[PDB]
Amino acid sequence: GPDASIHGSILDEQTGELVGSDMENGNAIKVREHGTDQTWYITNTGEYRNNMVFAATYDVRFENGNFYPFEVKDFVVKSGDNVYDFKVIPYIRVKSPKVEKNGNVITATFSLEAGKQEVKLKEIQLFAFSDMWVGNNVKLTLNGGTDKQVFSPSTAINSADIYTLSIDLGQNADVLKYSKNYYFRIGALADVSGVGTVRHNYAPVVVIKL
Ligand SMILES: [Cl-]
Ligand SMILES: [Cl-]
Repeated sequence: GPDASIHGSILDEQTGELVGSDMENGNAIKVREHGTDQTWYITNTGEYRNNMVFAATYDVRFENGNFYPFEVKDFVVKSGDNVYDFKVIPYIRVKSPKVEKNGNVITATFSLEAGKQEVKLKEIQLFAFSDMWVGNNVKLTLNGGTDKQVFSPSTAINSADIYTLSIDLGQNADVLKYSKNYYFRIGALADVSGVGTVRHNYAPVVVIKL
């Protein structure tokens, strides 16, 4: 049986902050044992944990995520516990994120920073859910259209620009119920080439009691 365990974090190479995604249909650790390819899944915060791994040498691969792809060759998993943080370049960084309730409206304000100059902006969205696993993969269907904006053609990222997204609670009382706790998460979807399928970048989850 398995003789090892491994845990660690997906970290921004520049800021050292956790890089969040969606556990399902988001970032993933693809590994190949030396000598059939398995996947190690990552919680939404960017922290990962696996208590069922075999002590061996691997090739690690990152693809179709929300950060620039790369490989880690000759990755040794020792017998027992192992710790390893991966340093990445997200396509987009959400800056100064703020999510607050004013009256009967949830308002998100933020700025964006490109991971590389070539990165453009395709979408922005204020995701909402009844639990902390909120994201593009775990979300409520909302009315009004102000919770999401699509840029076609994809637009330039300028750090000085202030973006605003809104959710009207009265127009969404069916899924955002009065007196209950909800988790809101700012997401930004980049437009990038050679990197396969681009996934959303996120700001940390904000819990609000309605
Ligand atoms: Cl650059
Ligand atoms: Cl609740």
